[PDB]
Amino acid sequence: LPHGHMQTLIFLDLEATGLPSSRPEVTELCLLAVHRRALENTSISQGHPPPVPRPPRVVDKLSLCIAPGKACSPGASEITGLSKAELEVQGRQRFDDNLAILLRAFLQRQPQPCCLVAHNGDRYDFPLLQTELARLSTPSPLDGTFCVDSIAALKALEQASSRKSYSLGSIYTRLYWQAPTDSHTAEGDVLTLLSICQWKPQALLQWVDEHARPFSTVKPMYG
Amino acid sequence: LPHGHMQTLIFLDLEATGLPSSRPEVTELCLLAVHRRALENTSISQGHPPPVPRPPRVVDKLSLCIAPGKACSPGASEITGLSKAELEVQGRQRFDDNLAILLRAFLQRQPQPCCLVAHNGDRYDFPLLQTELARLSTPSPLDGTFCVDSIAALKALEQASRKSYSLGSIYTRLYWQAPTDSHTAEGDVLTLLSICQWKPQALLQWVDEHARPFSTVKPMYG
Ligand SMILES: O=C1c2ccccc2C(=O)c2c1cc(S(=O)(=O)O)c(O)c2O
Ligand SMILES: O=C1c2ccccc2C(=O)c2c1cc(S(=O)(=O)O)c(O)c2O
Ligand SMILES: O=C1c2ccccc2C(=O)c2c1cc(S(=O)(=O)O)c(O)c2O
Ligand SMILES: O=C1c2ccccc2C(=O)c2c1cc(S(=O)(=O)O)c(O)c2O
Ligand SMILES: [Mn+2]
Ligand SMILES: [Mn+2]
Ligand SMILES: [Mn+2]
Ligand SMILES: [Mn+2]
Repeated sequence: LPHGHMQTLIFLDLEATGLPSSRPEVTELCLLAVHRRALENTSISQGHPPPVPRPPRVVDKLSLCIAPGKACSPGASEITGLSKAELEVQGRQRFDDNLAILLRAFLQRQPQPCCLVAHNGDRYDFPLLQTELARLSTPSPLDGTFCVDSIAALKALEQASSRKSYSLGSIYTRLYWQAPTDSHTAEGDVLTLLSICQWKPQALLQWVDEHARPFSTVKPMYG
Repeated sequence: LPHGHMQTLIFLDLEATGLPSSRPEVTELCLLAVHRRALENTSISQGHPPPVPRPPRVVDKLSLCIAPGKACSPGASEITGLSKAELEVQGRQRFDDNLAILLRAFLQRQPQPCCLVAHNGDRYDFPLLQTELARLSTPSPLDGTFCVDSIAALKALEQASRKSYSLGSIYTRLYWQAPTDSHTAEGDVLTLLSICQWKPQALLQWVDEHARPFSTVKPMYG
C-alpha cells in the first residue's frame, strides 16, 4: 500500500461554466466525507438488481454554489440549472481565500489519510480544482490529501464480477436498474457516486488504498 | 423593519444527547442557506393538498456529525441513530475551535443580514448552540447573525388560512404526506425548508418582522 489505508473517502463533484477548452470555472462544489468503517458497514448487495444502498448514517456534507468570473456556456446553464447572472443576484461569492479556509476546516474534521473520489476526476474535477486553488493567496488545503478516479475503480470492479459506457449514469443504471436522482447537480452527482461505490464496498476500498495518489501531483487544467 | 430585510435564510437543525434538563450536547448540525430571492421564486402552492415544493436550485448546505463529550441517552440513540461510541470510532471531532472557524467561513459566504430559522429554536436549538459556542476560546461566529423560531411563524401563517406544531404534524397537515428522515439534522432541515416554502412571501415577511440578534439568546445552561 503506497500511503497506507485511507481513513476517509471524500466523494467530490463539481459543476462548471463549460468544457476544458473554454478554461472553465467552478459554479458548484460538493464534498461528502465518509469514514472507511461507514463504507465497509454497508450490507452486501444481494438480488439482481440489488436495492440502491442506504447512505451511511454518519456523514459530513458540504455543498456550495460559487459565482464564476465568466458566463456559463448555454450547455452548462441548461443542464446544471446554474448561471452567472442568477448566482450573482443570489449573492454567491467567487472561488476565494475564504472558500479555501472553509475547505481546510472541513478537511480537518476528517481522520487522515483522506482520499478524494471523483468520477472522471483525473481529466476534469482534479485538474480544475487545482487550477482554482492555484489562483488563491492561501496555500492549497488539499496538499496532504490523496485522490482517485472512480471510472478506473468501477472498470476494475465490474471486470472482476463478470463494450460498456462508464458515464456516471450508465454505471448507476446498470448496477441498480434505476435512473440517477438530480443529475448534473454537484450534490446529486456525489450521491449517485456514493451509491455506486457502495456496490462492492470492501473491493472499492482496497482499490482506493492501492491507487490513491497525492493531490499535489495533479496538474492544473490551465494556468 | 427592525434590522432591515434578511438577505439570507439559514434553515438549521440539531441532534443531541438528550432533553434540556440533561445539559445536552450537539451530535449533528445542518445549515441550509437560501437567498431570499430563491424563496420568493418557489411557485405559489395550488391544490389541496399542494405538491411538496421543489427545493431552490441555488443552495449552500453544511451537515456535520459531532462527537459529544457525554453519552447519548437511550432515547436519543434510538431515534437519531447516533451514539458517542459510533461517532468516536468514525473519528468525529468534538464541538471545538476549528468547528467555529468552519461555521464562520460558511456564514461569510452568505449576503447579510442573515437569519437562522429553526423549529422550536427559541427553546432548544438556539440556547443549546449558544451554550456550545460559549465554551470555545474563539468568539461566536453567530454574533452578527439574526434568528427566528418557525413554530410561531407557521402558527401565524396557518391561523390565517387544537393543532400539533411538531415539525412532522405541520408538514403532514400542509402536504398530506409523512416527512422523510425524521430526527436527522439534514432530514429535519429539508422538512422545515418545505414547510417554509408553503407561503414564501408571508414567511419572509414574518421573518423580517421577528428577526432578533442571536447574541440575545440566553444559553441553555452555563
Ligand atoms: O463535458 C462536461 C463535463 C464533464 C465532466 C465533468 C463536468 C463537466 C461540465 O461541467 C461541463 C461539460 C460540458 C459543458 S458544454 O457541453 O456546455 O460545453 C458544460 O457547460 C459543462 O459545465
Ligand atoms: O458531460 C457533462 C455535461 C455536458 C454538457 C453540459 C453539462 C454537463 C455537466 O454538468 C456534467 C457532465 C459530466 C459530469 S461527469 O462525467 O464528471 O459525471 C458532471 O458531473 C457534470 O456536472
Ligand atoms: O427533546 C429532545 C430534542 C429536542 C430538540 C432537538 C433534539 C432533541 C434530541 O436529540 C433529543 C431530545 C430528547 C431525548 S430523551 O427523551 O431520550 O431524554 C433525546 O434522547 C434526544 O436525542
Ligand atoms: O423531541 C425530540 C427527540 C426526543 C427523543 C429522542 C430524539 C429526539 C430528536 O432527535 C428530536 C426531537 C425534537 C426535534 S424538534 O422539536 O426541533 O423537531 C428534533 O429536531 C429532533 O431531532
Ligand atoms: Mn462530475
Ligand atoms: Mn456533476
Ligand atoms: Mn429540531
Ligand atoms: Mn432534528
